[PDB]
Amino acid sequence: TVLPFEAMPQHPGNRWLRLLQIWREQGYEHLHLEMHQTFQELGPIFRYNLGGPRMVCVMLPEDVEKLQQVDSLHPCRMILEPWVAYRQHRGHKCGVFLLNGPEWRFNRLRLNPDVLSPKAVQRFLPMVDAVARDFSQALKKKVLQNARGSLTLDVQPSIFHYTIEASNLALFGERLGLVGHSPSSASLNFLHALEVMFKSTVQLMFMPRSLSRWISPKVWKEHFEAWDCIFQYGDNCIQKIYQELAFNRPQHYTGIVAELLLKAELSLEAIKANSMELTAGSVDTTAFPLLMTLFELARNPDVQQILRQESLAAAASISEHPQKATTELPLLRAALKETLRLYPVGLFLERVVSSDLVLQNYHIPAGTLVQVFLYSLGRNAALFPRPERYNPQRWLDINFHHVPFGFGMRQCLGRRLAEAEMLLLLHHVLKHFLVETLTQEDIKMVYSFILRPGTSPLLTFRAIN
Amino acid sequence: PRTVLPFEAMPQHPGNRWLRLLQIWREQGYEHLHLEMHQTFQELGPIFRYNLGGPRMVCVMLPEDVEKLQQVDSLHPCRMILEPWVAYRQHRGHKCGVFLLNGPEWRFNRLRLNPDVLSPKAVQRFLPMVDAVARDFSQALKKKVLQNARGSLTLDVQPSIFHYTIEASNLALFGERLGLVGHSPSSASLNFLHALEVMFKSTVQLMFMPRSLSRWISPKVWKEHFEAWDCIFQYGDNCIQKIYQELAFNRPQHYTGIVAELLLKAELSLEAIKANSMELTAGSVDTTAFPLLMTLFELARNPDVQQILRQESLAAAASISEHPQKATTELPLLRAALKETLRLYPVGLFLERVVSSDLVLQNYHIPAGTLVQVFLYSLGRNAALFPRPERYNPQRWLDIRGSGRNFHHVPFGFGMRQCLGRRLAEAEMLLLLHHVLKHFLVETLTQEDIKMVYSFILRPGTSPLLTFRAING
Amino acid sequence: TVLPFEAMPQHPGNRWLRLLQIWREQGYEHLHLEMHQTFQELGPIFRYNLGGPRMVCVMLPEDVEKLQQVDSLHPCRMILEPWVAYRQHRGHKCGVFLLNGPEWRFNRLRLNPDVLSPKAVQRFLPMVDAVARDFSQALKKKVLQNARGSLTLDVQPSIFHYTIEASNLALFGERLGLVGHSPSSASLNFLHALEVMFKSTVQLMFMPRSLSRWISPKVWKEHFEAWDCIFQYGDNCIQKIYQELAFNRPQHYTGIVAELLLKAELSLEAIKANSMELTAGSVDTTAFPLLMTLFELARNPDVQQILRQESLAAAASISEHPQKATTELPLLRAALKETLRLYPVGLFLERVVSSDLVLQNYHIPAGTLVQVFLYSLGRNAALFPRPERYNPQRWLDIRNFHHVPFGFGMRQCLGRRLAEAEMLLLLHHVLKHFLVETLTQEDIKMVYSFILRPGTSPLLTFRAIN
Ligand code: HEC
Ligand code: HEC
Ligand code: HEC
Ligand SMILES: C[C@@H](NS(C)(=O)=O)c1cncc(N2C(=O)c3ccc(Cl)cc3C2(C)C)c1
Ligand SMILES: C[C@@H](NS(C)(=O)=O)c1cncc(N2C(=O)c3ccc(Cl)cc3C2(C)C)c1
Ligand SMILES: C[C@@H](NS(C)(=O)=O)c1cncc(N2C(=O)c3ccc(Cl)cc3C2(C)C)c1
Repeated sequence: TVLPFEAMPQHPGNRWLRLLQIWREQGYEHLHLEMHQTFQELGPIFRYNLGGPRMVCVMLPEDVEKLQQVDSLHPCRMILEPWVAYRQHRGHKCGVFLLNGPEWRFNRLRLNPDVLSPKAVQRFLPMVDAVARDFSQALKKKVLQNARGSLTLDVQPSIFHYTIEASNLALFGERLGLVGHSPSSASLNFLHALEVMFKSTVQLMFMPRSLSRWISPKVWKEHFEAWDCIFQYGDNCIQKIYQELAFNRPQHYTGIVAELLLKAELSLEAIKANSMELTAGSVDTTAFPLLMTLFELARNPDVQQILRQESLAAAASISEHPQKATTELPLLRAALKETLRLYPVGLFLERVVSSDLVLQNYHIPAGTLVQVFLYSLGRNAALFPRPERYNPQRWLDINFHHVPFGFGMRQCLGRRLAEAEMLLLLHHVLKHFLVETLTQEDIKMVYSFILRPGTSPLLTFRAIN
Repeated sequence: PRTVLPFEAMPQHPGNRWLRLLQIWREQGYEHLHLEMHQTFQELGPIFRYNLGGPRMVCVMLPEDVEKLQQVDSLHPCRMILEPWVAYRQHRGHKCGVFLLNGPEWRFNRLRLNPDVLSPKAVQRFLPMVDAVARDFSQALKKKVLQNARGSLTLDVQPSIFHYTIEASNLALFGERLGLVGHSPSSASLNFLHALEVMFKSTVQLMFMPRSLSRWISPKVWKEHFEAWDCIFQYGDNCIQKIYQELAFNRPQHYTGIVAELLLKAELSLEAIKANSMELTAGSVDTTAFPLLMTLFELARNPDVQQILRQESLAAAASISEHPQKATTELPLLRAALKETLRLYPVGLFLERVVSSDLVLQNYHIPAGTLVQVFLYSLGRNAALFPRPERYNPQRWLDIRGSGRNFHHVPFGFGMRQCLGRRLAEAEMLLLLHHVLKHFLVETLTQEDIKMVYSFILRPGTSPLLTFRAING
Repeated sequence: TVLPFEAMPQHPGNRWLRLLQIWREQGYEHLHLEMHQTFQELGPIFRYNLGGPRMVCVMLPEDVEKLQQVDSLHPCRMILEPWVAYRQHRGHKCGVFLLNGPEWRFNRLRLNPDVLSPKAVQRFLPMVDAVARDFSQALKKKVLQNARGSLTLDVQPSIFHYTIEASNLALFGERLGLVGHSPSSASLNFLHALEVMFKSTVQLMFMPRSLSRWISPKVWKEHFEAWDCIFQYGDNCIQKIYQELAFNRPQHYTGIVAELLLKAELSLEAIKANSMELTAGSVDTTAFPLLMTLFELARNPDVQQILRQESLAAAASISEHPQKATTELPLLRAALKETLRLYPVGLFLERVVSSDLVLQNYHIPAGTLVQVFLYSLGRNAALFPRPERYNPQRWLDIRNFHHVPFGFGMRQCLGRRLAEAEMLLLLHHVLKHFLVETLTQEDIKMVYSFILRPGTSPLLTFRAIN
């Protein structure tokens, strides 16, 4: 017999002590570890006391399957009040992430063919590969200047300028000149603006506008000033492509955003909104799991040689046809699944369930907030034997086990672009370099809206030839 | 004939010197000056007198009045003493350049400068150098353009155009490649450009009131002005110290710039060469730079005109490639397009002359010693002088040869005191545009008129987003 | 008959007025000229009143000779209290410069074979030559873009980025990409940190910690903040090479520091300490005599053509084998001896005498601090006929302790042969392609900021020869 909602284990804490500790610490850096500990202590399902609303936390793929069933025509997410507040203030339309209901479905169906569809990936994958090549060849040049034919560095800046370049070329069809050169003032300010926006989000996110208004008004300024820079960067991108297309409609493929603009299925204000989400949403999301793959490969050399052997065999066919990298690199794809399992940028999946459902034999009423904690999900030994072990082979021996890009209609729009940028950088890196590190210690993870590593390790890149 | 009316019979400007300075104190500038004077001409006629509470000041806007002004232009045409600029030079112990000199000292400097800066023989010598930089500008742009999928680059051209005018001028004056065209701007270049911007801003603030007033009303502006000049002179002295040392050890056979010829001739003192060299180094940046941009804008706005100029530049492309000095003669339309850009958008704004002997302008008696200002903005926008004045049409300057319109094109002034860098500016402007027209299509969605700002120079308020589409690719 | 210590003429000034003038001026820029004037007024030997300790000042090679014989198995220098204070505070070991006694000798003997030995010079010389070439070819490129086929500039920044690049490649075997490109934020901050550290040394150097701690505490902060930047730069260099070697021990030569790490004769903390002294101690030291040689050559065109003729004849053999530059450039080597004679970056040699000695017929007791002022020594009209005249040929006649800019004995400069290599090769490659010229014929004023550096940098023209 199905147990009532109230029968479920309750989180020991409270929404006020959480609020005050956030005001204090100016963040919630250990949210992932807090929830992971709660799951260890209470079970794979528990309810958070919001003093009225219903909030459930899950960590099982069987529970994600049940959630997808309830999804409905319009899967609902929680309204991200601080973000929506900026758009309302400056008079901008919302992108597909911040949209809900029919307006969301209208935007999404017009976006999927150009951003996510396999036909679209066939078109922008050769562009991504071009930037991926330029990354390794720039590195190789620097590596060969040193006597020991290797360069030791913090790869993070390079990886970020790669994700900026690769995304810009995929969206707008413009080479920014970031890969292989000194970072732009515009790029650094953009990267900093995102970092601040994400930090301030957490600060304003866990309390109503009515409270945060007077408790933290300085944070609201910080947040909006940060968005002002993100939008300044984004609008510059759109103003360029909109003028270029206005005078000449090209024959060939010149990016995702060009497609959207040419089709004119969405309004300019809708294209502007979604273009913003894609320009800013492609930077930190792709670059952090890439840094974590490079680290884990430098940590697990045995895995690195297996992936290198694969990348060297398939090297020739990928050189002739880049779009073959998706199919001819099954282990490298599996390594990325493993990086996202242990290090999810998207700590939790979120749905304000549209109808009643039953999770772990507990009644979950309609309107209930359901959060799928990916950190805990990926770290349960029952479903991932030896979960601490970085093993891509586990994804080849074996269904909702791999949900880092979400699920259903609402699943990550930039999923296939991110995978493409990640696969191709790594394929080109494995082909020429050996990634090595003395930092064998686990990198601590920090919650700043995105689950980012706290520290960047020193990585050696030894030239194979 | 009809009775010549006295000076006092002339319409008087409604405002006053005191309120004007109070406004400039408040606003920290006179950005609307051109529009203020243009409105005054609409309301009072083509001649009016400004009350300076003692001195005689007349304002004109007709070419017929410019003709009468040159008649009075003596052996030594003299202008108003630019007190703030002069003040810096006497404080730091520098000689004055032509622009700041008057009388015999001016004529002595001017006659020794004209053969190497302005003469056609000098233009034949520095033109191939300018063309070399003009080529490098387009080829650097083409490289950037071809990296993008749509084979076009959309940008604010202003920074590029400024680094072109700095590079082109430096190569023409000192025979040195600064490496600005096609590369990241220098800290020196950016600080120099900023220093000029500040100097021009502070000029407007101090030049509308006596030293007796500005010393207490705005002493902070005097500091701001001199600190700005300190940077301009630091840049300028570096240029001259280099060429002076280079020539001291080896006198070259070939042409290596304007300033090299002045130094080799030694007709002027080192302090006179230093003074004039400064005026030419700083005076060649913002001047050539703003009309060149307004041309790019107007062409992006007038595609019909652009294709006519491109067709011309493509036909003459081969002969200009063989001999760059042919660009002056073989590009008559592109030359007239520049006349049209300066007609609408004069970087000058006005021409001063503190008249040497009595004259009559618009049937009014203009006594000796009267300051006369020719407002070029108003002159160029006059519908009776230029039919459909808002229309950008280079063809209006072509079959006017022996039609009396000799005084309609006066953006570089007139007479002996006419702009010294006239022919260098025209060369930098023609050649950049010829090389740009040959490879790119200039396009813009910004069809709305750019507002002009008065900050000593008449500069655009905003810089538009311009697309440069590769014609070939 | 030998004269007592007290019989020696005494410096007119005092410990306290010195201290206060350094407090007021925030430096002792004129020290060299002060001591040089004192020698002119008092003789070639005088004593400084420290109000207890014995301090003697000398300027004759005969006195250096006598100092060498008193040099024990462990020659002593004065403990540089501010520097030692940083290492003690942050828990770092001391390098061979800051060490004394047996600990010094232990470090020294394990350093000499890889840093100073001729066998080591044969290994790092081709690396230095590679950077020296890149310097001239980068210059040539810029020179040829100008109409008069010459570039006029302040060479100082370029020369500094050369010493940084050349030293880094020699020590760690890493190309920093400084030569021929825009200076790094890291390099500029490093150069600035050194400048500050040296300035703040002079300020804290002439008074005890007991006093400097309250009379100038702000200076102690700026000194340590400066060292923090120097150590941040240095530690990155080490952390890179230590990780690189941990995964693969190379077959070929990949720098000085690599050979020390591979030998493991010294502890990692000892290698770190000495590696820091070599990384920071090779920037300013090589740069200033290099910049001064360029200056003296532009004002001595006659000398320049002699050195150029030599460098052009030997050009081919040096191209085939760079290590031949040491032997096949005797005049260029002699020009460097002349640059250091008039422009000693050292300024004064120092020894805390281990046993009694007699200098200039005066009794010098054990424990007495003896300072050899190289500026005055090199400007002595009686041993250097027409001392103000720049003449490399005076080092070739030979009739001997006249050339002591790298010190003397076991304690003689560890980076002597690396500095000479960087200096010779830059100049050889510059002489081969350019003519150095200047209108600045007037002597550059020298400044004392721990190192003897030129106060002003002159404008130097580099005319392409063909
Ligand atoms: C890092 C490379 C390095 C370079 C380059 C360098 N030095 Fe040194 N130098 C040292 C070190 C280390 C010592 C300390 C040796 C000791 O006390 O055992 C030293 C010590 C000295 C001493 C003290 C010697 C004594 O007998 O007391 C003098 C003098 C000296 N250097 C002069 C120079 C001069 C002059 C130059 C360049 C023209 C130079 N050094 C360049 C590393 C360097
Ligand atoms: C191209 C930009 C872009 C990139 C790159 C990107 N995302 Fe997304 N992502 C989005 C957008 C837009 C949405 C919102 C999808 C929606 O609301 O329909 C989204 C949503 C998501 C969601 C939530 C969807 C759901 O079912 O709730 C997850 C999880 C996610 N992304 C994970 C990732 C991960 C993991 C990466 C990188 C490894 C990543 N994203 C890279 C654009 C991007
Ligand atoms: C090479 C430097 C230089 C450049 C470039 C330059 N000028 Fe000049 N200009 C001068 C100098 C010098 C004078 C002063 C000549 C004199 O009055 O003796 C001057 C004077 C003038 C005068 C005053 C003439 C009079 O009769 O009162 C005008 C108008 C003028 N310039 C317009 C321009 C315009 C328009 C441009 C380009 C768009 C320009 N100048 C570019 C150097 C320059
Ligand atoms: C890490 C994960 N978080 S989560 C769990 O909430 O989906 C995530 C996944 N995909 C995309 C993102 N985006 C960003 O980075 C970003 C920046 C600026 C804007 Cl305007 C929009 C975005 C989005 C939300 C699209 C974020
Ligand atoms: C403003 C415009 N018209 S006007 C009629 O007012 O001179 C103009 C036209 N031609 C040349 C210039 N110069 C400058 O820009 C400049 C900068 C610094 C100095 Cl030291 C000297 C100058 C000059 C006056 C040469 C200015
Ligand atoms: C100029 C001369 N002065 S002297 C004669 O008093 O030693 C000298 C000669 N050789 C080397 C140096 N060094 C430096 O420059 C330096 C910088 C930073 C550090 Cl951590 C260590 C050093 C040393 C002392 C090695 C200084």
